[PDB]
Amino acid sequence: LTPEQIIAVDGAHLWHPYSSIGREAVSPVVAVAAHGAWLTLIRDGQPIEVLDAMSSWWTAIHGHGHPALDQALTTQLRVMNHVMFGGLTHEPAARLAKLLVDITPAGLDTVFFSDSGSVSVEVAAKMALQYWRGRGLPGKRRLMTWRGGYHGDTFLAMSICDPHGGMHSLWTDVLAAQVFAPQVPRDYDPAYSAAFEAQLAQHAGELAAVVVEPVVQGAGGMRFHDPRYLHDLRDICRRYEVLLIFDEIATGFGRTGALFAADHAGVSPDIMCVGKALTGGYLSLAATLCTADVAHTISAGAAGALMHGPTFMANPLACAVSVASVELLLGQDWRTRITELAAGLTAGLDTARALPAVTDVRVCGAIGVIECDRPVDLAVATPAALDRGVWLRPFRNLVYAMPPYICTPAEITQITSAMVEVARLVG
Amino acid sequence: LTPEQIIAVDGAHLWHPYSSIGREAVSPVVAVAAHGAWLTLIRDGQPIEVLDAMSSWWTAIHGHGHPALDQALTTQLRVMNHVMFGGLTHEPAARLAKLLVDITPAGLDTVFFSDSGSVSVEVAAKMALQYWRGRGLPGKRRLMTWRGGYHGDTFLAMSICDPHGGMHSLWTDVLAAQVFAPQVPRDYDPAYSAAFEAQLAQHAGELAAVVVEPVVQGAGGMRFHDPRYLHDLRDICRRYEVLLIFDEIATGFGRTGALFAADHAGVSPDIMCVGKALTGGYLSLAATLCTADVAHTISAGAAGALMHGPTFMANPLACAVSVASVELLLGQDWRTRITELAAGLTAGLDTARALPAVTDVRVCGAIGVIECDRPVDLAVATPAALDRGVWLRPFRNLVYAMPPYICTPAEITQITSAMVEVARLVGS
Ligand SMILES: Cc1ncc(COP(=O)(O)O)c(C/N=N/c2nc3ccccc3s2)c1O
Ligand SMILES: Cc1ncc(COP(=O)(O)O)c(C/N=N/c2nc3ccccc3s2)c1O
Repeated sequence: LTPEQIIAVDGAHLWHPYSSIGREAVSPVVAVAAHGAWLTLIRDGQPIEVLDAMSSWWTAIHGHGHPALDQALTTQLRVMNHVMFGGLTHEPAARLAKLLVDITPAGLDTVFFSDSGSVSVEVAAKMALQYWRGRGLPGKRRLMTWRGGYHGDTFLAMSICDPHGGMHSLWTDVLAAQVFAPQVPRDYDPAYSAAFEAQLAQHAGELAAVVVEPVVQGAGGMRFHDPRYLHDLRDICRRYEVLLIFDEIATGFGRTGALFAADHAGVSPDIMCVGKALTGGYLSLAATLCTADVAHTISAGAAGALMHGPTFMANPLACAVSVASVELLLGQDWRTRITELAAGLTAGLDTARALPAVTDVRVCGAIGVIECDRPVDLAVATPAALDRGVWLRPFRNLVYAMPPYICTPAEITQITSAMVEVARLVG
Repeated sequence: LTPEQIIAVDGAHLWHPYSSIGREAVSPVVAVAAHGAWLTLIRDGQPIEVLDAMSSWWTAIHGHGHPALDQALTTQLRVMNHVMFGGLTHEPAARLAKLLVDITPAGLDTVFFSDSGSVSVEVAAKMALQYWRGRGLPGKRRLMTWRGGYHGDTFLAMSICDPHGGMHSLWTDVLAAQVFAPQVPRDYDPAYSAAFEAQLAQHAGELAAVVVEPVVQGAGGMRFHDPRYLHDLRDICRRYEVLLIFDEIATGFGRTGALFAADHAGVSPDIMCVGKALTGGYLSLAATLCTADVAHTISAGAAGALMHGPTFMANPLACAVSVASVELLLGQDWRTRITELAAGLTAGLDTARALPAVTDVRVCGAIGVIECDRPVDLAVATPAALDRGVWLRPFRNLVYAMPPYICTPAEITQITSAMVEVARLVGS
């Protein structure tokens, strides 16, 4: 297929994410290659190199086509593509489980693999519900969260998306009714935590768990909060016997400047979800971790088992590339790498603060955000970014980047420049 | 890691499907390699080769490590591992979409990719509900199915599982309450369809869709039903204005002796789920296809867009290997291959019919089932199967195989002999 033929087939047959069929304002751009931090895209019938400023939706932390990951994949392919995980186990699953237990917050001792982020969220909810069922308290079946959150697109995940402003707002009438605290503020305010506790207390007997994105709320608005809130959440959940679940599908593997965002507060949740950067952006994989207590209570309950098990659970290929990606990250001074990226993002975005359409500029580890005073038009932003050698995808009123960790200083500069000029055009 | 170290790590840290932690019992067996129709497993420290009689749960239709599929994957790896599908498109996704639209039942014109069977089912439900909202009928929000079914493990997918039940009871009081018709029988009885219609009719104004596995019910009991029932469902759904969803995640890609099980009935659903054998069993990928009417009705509704988009949607690696898997299937006389497999399963499993513990023996395309009168003890069945060089995994009272399409007559003879032996051991 030529780029023209791809565009034709795509228009006729392919549904894109969060899109209509036949009435999308912008057509998709054909991608033809990816290497390191760079994508080869077709523009006006000509190939162009652009920086993957978004790391392919926060996955490609080591960039594309990294020799260590390519080889981990080809080596596993030579041995064993896949086998079912029912009654069988294998080396990639064992190596990965051991890595994930060792590097996640203390006490997360068990790993349930699944195929995607939304599934790992559903598994976390199932763990929480079965846990209380195992304690003979089946009335603890609701979830609590704060506003501004997002946890995926399957029906239980949607139930904890922000109900009046989140992407699943039109569905609230068919979703499980969960408990929502107000939007968590950026600055630490003890009064916020007190109000959260007072609200949780009213519902404790019907709550299985608090589920939140720690430190960084992504799809809900790339908002940052003070890590001390997580300390309060841990304290509150412990004192009211509510399980705490951290969804680290976006925040994991160094992105926020700590290995996991929970680490900014030194907090351990009872249950944790991971995905995205887990595989280095090669293949779909996610995991849900839980404590020995949670696992044993589920296992010693009336069910005797966790009632979940996906087809390609613990796929050897996906596990193998994930092992290599985690080892690649752990084997370098990743913390200094992220500190350097953050400094680059900070310095490069500083000049946006004075732009007339810009209401905030904020950086957290390798995440850079320009918040604008109006929704950003993709028909303007997309060409403008491409004209500057950068793939950027704004959403809502936000121009943002989460670059591969391999980006050089010059590359970060180029990314921040494109973002600044996008914000300038908005205004 | 050595196989002993794998076991140690596994026992401490790994959750297995529908299992416990620390309460096994019976450790899992270490798999160290897979090639063609064979797995290499560690039994008492010894590596042994055994037949993958279940195709690693329906997936490995061309066997493991097929040269054409390995090559397709490595070719794509060198060019582009993965890009975001938000505002970007690529050759593997386009190539695969065109193939799937061409080989599926008439009228399924648009493809939404996801990463697993359960997700594709959630996407199909969302399409159905959003369709009716786009017609100003938001009360059409429930699903209807028949008993014996399985559609995955996410909370919406659980709500249409057989309650009585694949894994209900514990949950029923937290799941969406769907409408269930009685177990669809093996043999065609027009009275069953009339009763299904009457039940549906009273719920029509609150129903978005009927969702069923066509011809073969997998995890819910490895049961088969006359394809004519699907013709009736198509008709009932048409007349009462309820969408029809076929979940072909297990039945797809030739398994039942037709390219898709719907083809046995010569009927097209409004929405269709595919997965598993899609990728030749290399990687997780699934797809939900719908008609032009479904897609446009969603897209013209005030809601507008379908708010769904998995991170790895339309992953180039997974799409690349799938293209190669589908082309490899289509470029051979697959129909004769399945007919021969059905023949070998029938001939091999014949012995079982006369066994004391055996209540049914049944074959449909490349699927063979021995049903027993009591649960099959794994402690007995496993060594018996392994002694015979075959990996089998009975569940409930069922001994079954869904072998790779590449299996030779000798291999089918080996597989069925292991099954007959397991059944023989049940009733003694
Ligand atoms: C915290 C959290 N939990 C669960 C999920 C769901 O993962 P999947 O969409 O099933 O792969 C996600 C997926 N989020 N993906 C995102 N993509 C973008 C893109 C632009 C801006 C924000 C986001 S969040 C998540 O962030
Ligand atoms: C019809 C149907 N729909 C959805 C799913 C869910 O797929 P995922 O497990 O989420 O990838 C499935 C998954 N089925 N897995 C099965 N494994 C076995 C194993 C032995 C016998 C039957 C089955 S069905 C399915 O069969």
